Amino acid sequence: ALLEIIHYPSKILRTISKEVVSFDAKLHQQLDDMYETMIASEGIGLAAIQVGLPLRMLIINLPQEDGVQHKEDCLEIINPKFIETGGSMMYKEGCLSVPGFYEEVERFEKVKIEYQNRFAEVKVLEASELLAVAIQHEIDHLNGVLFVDKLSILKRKKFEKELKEL
Ligand SMILES: CC(=O)Oc1ccc(/C=C/C(=O)NCCc2ccccc2)cc1OC(C)=O
Ligand SMILES: [Co+2]
Repeated sequence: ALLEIIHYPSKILRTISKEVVSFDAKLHQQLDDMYETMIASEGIGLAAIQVGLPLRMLIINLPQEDGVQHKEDCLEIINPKFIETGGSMMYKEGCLSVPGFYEEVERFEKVKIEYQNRFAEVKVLEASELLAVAIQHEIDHLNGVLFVDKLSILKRKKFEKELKEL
């Protein structure tokens, strides 16, 4: 089922999500609803709090060569934790909870994370570029952080201008 997407400046997006402890049918349905919700709004990443669920889980489904998304490559990361991070790069980001606004944010160009899939299986994943950016962006949501929070002095002003624009 489709779930309501929470938009900035809702205080709900500042929540610190909690670890998932029961990987059951209920959790799986929330993940399915999240995927259905992300696609319907044409996003490539979505954190649980963006739909009102203060849980430490998020999904990422980057499009392939053809430019289309295949539910097969969808990553479901629960209880993530950074093992290592390195480098630095700028990436223009967007967010379903801040529709209509896109701005460059500084991110690590490489990260290694540890997490669990929907079946509680432990995984270790190394990522770079786009995938590494999505991971950092989504994980920020779990800690109540939005990418507009990480904007430089100037860009923050541009955000306010464009915000007043809508
Ligand atoms: C008007 C407009 O274009 O609004 C949108 C803005 C962003 C998005 C999607 C953003 C998104 O998936 N971000 C994932 C996290 C990420 C950040 C940077 C690089 C990789 C991954 C969708 C929109 O469409 C609707 C219908 O709300
Ligand atoms: Co986001």
